[PDB]
Amino acid sequence: PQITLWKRPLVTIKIGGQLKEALLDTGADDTVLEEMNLPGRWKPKMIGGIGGFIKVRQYDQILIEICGHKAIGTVLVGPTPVNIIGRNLLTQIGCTLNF
Amino acid sequence: PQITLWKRPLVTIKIGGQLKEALLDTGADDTVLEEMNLPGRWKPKMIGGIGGFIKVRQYDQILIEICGHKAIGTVLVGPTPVNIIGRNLLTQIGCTLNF
Ligand SMILES: CCOP(=O)(COc1ccc(C[C@H](NC(=O)O[C@H]2CO[C@H]3OCC[C@H]32)[C@H](O)CN(CC(C)C)S(=O)(=O)c2ccc3c(c2)OCO3)cc1)OCC
Repeated sequence: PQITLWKRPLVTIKIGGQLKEALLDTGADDTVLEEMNLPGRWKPKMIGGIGGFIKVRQYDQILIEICGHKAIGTVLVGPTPVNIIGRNLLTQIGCTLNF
Repeated sequence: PQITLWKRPLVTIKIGGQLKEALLDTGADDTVLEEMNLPGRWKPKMIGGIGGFIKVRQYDQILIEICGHKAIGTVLVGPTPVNIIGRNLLTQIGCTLNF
């Protein structure tokens, strides 16, 4: 679809068998999701933005459905204030910015 | 234009008469620029990101040209990791997300 930016670009996603709301975020290189107990191995990582860094768990090859579009890639899990869909998955659903 | 997301969506902006590089960021409500000298009155403000809150200088009704599209709105200056164009100005230049 076409999403305008008058309001925060929040969409429904499906991950690990669960439905969540998440932000379509062109400023995020990576996808960062709220604390969740996902199965499988993971690696520690730190990611930074305004205000400094947070500690996250990096899971690879995770399937996410974003408004009915499927994507597979790295997902970071940690104490983020909002679920963020970053460029690593936005490219997979063919998301572009248009002005 | 149509901007894909395999690379960071960096664009040239003009503000206070000077050219800078900035990231088009749909997950930012507000536009935040690194420390710079800007003419005009400003007020102290606080803004929160993934890592917590920072102190910024809020400049109101500032002229900013984003890839040759004019916007006039609020610009926050402070210790952001990178210059970010947020929805407050993305909406003025007519930006949407499409997939
Ligand atoms: C419940 C609300 O809590 P909150 O208010 C804060 O919530 C938040 C809302 C949105 C976001 C998304 C973030 N936007 C932002 O910082 O926007 C601010 C300017 O406009 C305002 O509007 C929103 C916040 C204000 C950017 O889009 C993306 N970021 C990178 C940018 C270059 C900075 S990233 O998230 O740092 C990040 C993500 C994935 C990565 C990574 C870094 O590195 C590699 O992978 C963060 C927090 O306070 C809590 C203390």
